[PDB]
Amino acid sequence: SGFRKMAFPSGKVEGCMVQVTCGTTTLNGLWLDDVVYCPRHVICTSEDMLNPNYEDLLIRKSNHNFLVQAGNVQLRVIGHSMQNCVLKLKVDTANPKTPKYKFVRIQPGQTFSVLACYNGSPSGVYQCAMRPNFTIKGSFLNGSCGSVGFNIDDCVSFCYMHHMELPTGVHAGTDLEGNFYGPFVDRQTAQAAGTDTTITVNVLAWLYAAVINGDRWFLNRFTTTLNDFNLVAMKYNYEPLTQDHVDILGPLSAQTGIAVLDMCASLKELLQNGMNGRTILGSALLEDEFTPFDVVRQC
Amino acid sequence: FRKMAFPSGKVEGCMVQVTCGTTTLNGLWLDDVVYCPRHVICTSEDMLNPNYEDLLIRKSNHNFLVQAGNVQLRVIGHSMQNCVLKLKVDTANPKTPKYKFVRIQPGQTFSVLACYNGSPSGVYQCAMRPNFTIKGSFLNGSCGSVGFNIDDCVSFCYMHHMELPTGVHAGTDLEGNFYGPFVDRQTAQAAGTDTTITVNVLAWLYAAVINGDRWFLNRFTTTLNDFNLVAMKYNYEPLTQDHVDILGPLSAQTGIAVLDMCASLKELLQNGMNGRTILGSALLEDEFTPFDVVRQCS
Repeated sequence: SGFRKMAFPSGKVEGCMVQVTCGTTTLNGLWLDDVVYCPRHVICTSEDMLNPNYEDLLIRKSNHNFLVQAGNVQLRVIGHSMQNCVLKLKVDTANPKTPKYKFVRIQPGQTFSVLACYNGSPSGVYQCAMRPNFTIKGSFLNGSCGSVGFNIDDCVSFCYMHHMELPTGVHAGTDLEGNFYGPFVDRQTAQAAGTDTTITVNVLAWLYAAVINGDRWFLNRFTTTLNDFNLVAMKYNYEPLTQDHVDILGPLSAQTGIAVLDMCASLKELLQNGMNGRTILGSALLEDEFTPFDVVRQC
Repeated sequence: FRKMAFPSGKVEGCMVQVTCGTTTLNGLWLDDVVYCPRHVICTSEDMLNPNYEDLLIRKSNHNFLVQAGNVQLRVIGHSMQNCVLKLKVDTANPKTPKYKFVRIQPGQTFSVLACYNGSPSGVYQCAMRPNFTIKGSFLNGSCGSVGFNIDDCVSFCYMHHMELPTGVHAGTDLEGNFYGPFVDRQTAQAAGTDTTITVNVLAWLYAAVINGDRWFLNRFTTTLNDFNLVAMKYNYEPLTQDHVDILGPLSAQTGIAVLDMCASLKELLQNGMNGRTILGSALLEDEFTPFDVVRQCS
């Protein structure tokens, strides 16, 4: 009984966080080799944020307008450029703590750890999933912008950088090439996240993990078609299932005896009846932030 | 509002692998000592009725196999402090942080760095349950995994020893004293009835008010004695006058007295949540201490 939600160990990311200051604005940066990456809105005042002209603002800056601090060691900015929505500050010293790393763009439903930082100091770490509406439910107070998301495989894969907090409380950001996830923009305009839906393929991998661990109370004798299940799932604000999800679940339906569409019939019955005070793997709710990959490679 | 763990970088550098004969588990490498569960000197057939003090006489320095990644460490002496083995090695750990051994109390929170054969694999935040167990994720190979808080100073407070059949885990402080009535033997051991940490639930409801989620608030107040009557009916740790004092800063920031907030909680247990959520949860969280709420919010 128990499958807790673990984050990756953060040490390899900790020695890459720095502080970047421009004018009166200070946020977090990421120091890899001889480049500091950070959100480009660092060059904005609060006046500029309603309608920022980022090209106009950056042509007016010099290298000495950017103060970068790795603890007490000041770094000298030696050049700068803009890639999409991320600023890249070239510095005179390479980070001796640079891990083996990669940049990846993720899709909704994938999970990663976040190292939440304030003024270049790490303060905490948590595991989350990219929601289907391309937002993340996290705990980011003011000054966490530029905090990064990663997976570790010795090879650190950076997939996310925090830019913006949305009025509904959720957070929005880019990949490390500076491209926003979702329809969002780095302006203070009214930006509406879509409906957040449950990640169906993730609930199903978790229920497969349940039968392997020993829980079976939720199984039924029924099976369903993909089209019929998706018609019911819509009504509960669940993401529709595709044929690609079915094949990703296949080794789990091999370790167990339960066909995917059979599992889908049981999920349909949980949605309609509830839990009745019971639990599945110690949880009183249907969990959707465990991906098939994580489950397959931990059973 | 998420359950955040402390950054693990300063502890990662202290984890090593200890092998004695056929058993491999995790150790903690501080200055020139390796700390690990003393049951690493036992075979699977020695766990019935181990005589640790006679089994340790058998062994010599060369029976212990200590590994810090690729580097290999040499045991030059060994010793027992209660339930923890202390192996003296030949080289100091140059990554030793500023640290301290503390024993904590039930209801308090800390982070755990889960490890397998000396390699860190994950980190999570948990609370010591009132029955002295932790609900965690350790599989075989994670004995000697350590729990900590960060204040520049790392306070180490826990070391995993055993997994109980109900999926809960049990351990010692770094001085080898068990949390709870367990022994380091392979035998039937049961964890007591777990209770809900009421002061942590209160801290979390204060957090929900800070986030503007204020619907469970009512006009009523109760008394300490009346609340505990309802508390232990529903299996809630009794509330003490010191508990009221700890919640003081959250009572000033919000403007809602502890006994006032207690009347909310008392109504949430009897009447349920009326099919509504607090902080997106239909479930009352008890693994955020008061001081976590101050840390994460103000």
